[PDB]
Amino acid sequence: NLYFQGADSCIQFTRHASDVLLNLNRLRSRDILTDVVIVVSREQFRAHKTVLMACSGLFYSIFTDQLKCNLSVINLDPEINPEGFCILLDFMYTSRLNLREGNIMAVMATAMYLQMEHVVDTCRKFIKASE
Amino acid sequence: NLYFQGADSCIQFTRHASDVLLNLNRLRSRDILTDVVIVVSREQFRAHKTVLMACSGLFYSIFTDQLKCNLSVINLDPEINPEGFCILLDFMYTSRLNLREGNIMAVMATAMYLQMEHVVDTCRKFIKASE
Ligand SMILES: C[C@H]1CCOc2c(c3cc(Nc4ccnc(Cl)c4C#N)ccc3n(C)c2=O)N1
Ligand SMILES: C[C@H]1CCOc2c(c3cc(Nc4ccnc(Cl)c4C#N)ccc3n(C)c2=O)N1
Repeated sequence: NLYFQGADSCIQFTRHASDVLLNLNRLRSRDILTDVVIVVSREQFRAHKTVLMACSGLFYSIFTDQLKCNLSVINLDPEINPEGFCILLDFMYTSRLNLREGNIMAVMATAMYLQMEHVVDTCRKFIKASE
Repeated sequence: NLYFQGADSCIQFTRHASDVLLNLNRLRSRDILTDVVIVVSREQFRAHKTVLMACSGLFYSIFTDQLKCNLSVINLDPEINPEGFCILLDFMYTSRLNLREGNIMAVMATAMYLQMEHVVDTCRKFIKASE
């Protein structure tokens, strides 16, 4: 079944949020309605500002600023690892975090900078299990 | 717990898609980064084009059209009921469909026009149960 009676006595669709996210990622792959390019060192990543703000405390602060909300290019701190950013941008659009021994430190540092706390907490838990 | 091992051996976050949708609806309530106004008769509804395209075959067609993708105002067919549109716009941003005996016919006609098939199918199932 695709729906259920929610706690508030309203009909709720089980797969709706994941289907919207799937379609937003499809728009990203096809470069449709993307309104910003995130520059990390020499790498560029096209995205939708609303998705970035919905997933990151840093992007939420930047795109609510009256002056920065209109910028089409956003440059991140040059210390940010582009692969770590790519993994997190993929996570924002998919709910899947490709965490590996070789990338976990850069993904954790990038999530700290981007203010994605649950991702930071998860990284710490996986690091603690290795020690 | 907030995560699990997905079928593809990747870490997946259970609440991520619903949390992104919750934040997109918060942006809509605060009128932040909304880039279109949908006009239905005398009523106006501000929204994010990406969310509309992700939820409707009609909006997906309109906003992928090279000429219409740039429009800041979109006028719907004057026969469309504004309450039916409002209920569906709320559903797009929340996963909850406020279906009632008094609105089900207008919600079904609006979902047919907007090309939201599962909503149409659900409306038909609820109508069939009343007859
Ligand atoms: C889905 C989740 C994934 C990553 O974890 C986090 C967020 C996360 C998101 C926001 N963004 C809003 C927070 C509150 N209200 C609004 Cl309208 C918006 C937006 N847009 C701010 C701060 C956030 N923080 C600290 C996170 O740790 N997003
Ligand atoms: C979440 C769900 C809610 C309502 O049910 C429907 C959609 C629905 C969505 C689209 N939109 C895309 C369909 C395929 N690919 C992309 Cl990139 C995009 C976008 N954006 C097209 C057609 C759609 N149809 C016929 C529906 O019945 N959305």
